[PDB]
Amino acid sequence: PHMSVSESAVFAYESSVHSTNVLLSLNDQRKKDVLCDVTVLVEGQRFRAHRSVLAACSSYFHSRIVGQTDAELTVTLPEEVTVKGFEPLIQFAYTAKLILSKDNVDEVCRCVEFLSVHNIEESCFQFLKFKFLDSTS
Amino acid sequence: PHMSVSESAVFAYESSVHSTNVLLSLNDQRKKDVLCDVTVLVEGQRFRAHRSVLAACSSYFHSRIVGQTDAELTVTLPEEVTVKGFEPLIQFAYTAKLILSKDNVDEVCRCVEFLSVHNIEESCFQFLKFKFLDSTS
Repeated sequence: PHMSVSESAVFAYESSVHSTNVLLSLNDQRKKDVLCDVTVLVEGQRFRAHRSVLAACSSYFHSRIVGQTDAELTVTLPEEVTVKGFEPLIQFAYTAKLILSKDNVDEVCRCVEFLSVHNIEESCFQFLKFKFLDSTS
Repeated sequence: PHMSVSESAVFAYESSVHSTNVLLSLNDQRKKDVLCDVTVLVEGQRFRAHRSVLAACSSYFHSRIVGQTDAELTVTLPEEVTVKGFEPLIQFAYTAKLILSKDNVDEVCRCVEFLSVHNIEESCFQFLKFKFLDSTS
């Protein structure tokens, strides 16, 4: 026949992969420009995104976004923000992974500070402790 | 002085908590009705959400949402969907945790199937193998 359990019992199911799947679906939506709702303009280049996600990940975006009413909102970032710095940064927001090398560490980390991208302040602090010189005592 | 690293080296940072934080920020946005963009109507009750998230988590929502143009989109679910079933279900989508007991298991799991809420089909299959009777041989 079947199995049974105490009448008052409560079942629970916690997925360890769900939140990551959701984030990756949003990243896929972002790369395809489907179901997005905001455009971020950096040096003439357009980055599509979800204002909800951007507000959640950056205090700067949060204040620029919250009371906005435009279905087709555009947020223009000043010169302090560059395509070279912002690119890997929005990629982090949507993938949880932040990549850096000699040529972008400074700009990527200046943007992190300038936009206050939460889960990354520390990392940048650590990466900025190095100089890409090539150990040759 | 400082530390250095090979000129060609590449730094990477993977956050294990970021995707969960993002999901919880979206859930907070959903409970407060701030930065949401879609309303789901179930038996006269309104559930605010992010169409991006709903499309990502449910095939049914995905087809009802994608080509929509309404900034203020409303998706009405038929009688098969009930507040008792849907409630813990949208909560799962936004928290990764699905709770169930004797009184909602059937409706919550009928909705999961009806809406095709990805990361939950199996769980429901397992929970439906039980009867809440109270083991008293």
